Amino acid sequence: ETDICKLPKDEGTCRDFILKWYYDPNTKSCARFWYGGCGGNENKFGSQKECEKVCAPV
Repeated sequence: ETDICKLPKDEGTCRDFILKWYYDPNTKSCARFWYGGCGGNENKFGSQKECEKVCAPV
């Protein structure tokens, strides 16, 4: 709980769909997806390494 790592990939139904990295609890690493600035959640990074620094692979 209060564990962002449990929140799913965010393609935030808006108008700026840019590609970002999200953390996958199944692997515990990150993949590349299409996020949007206004109608989303926060499991969205700029590079796998950022992700690795926010949730990480354990």
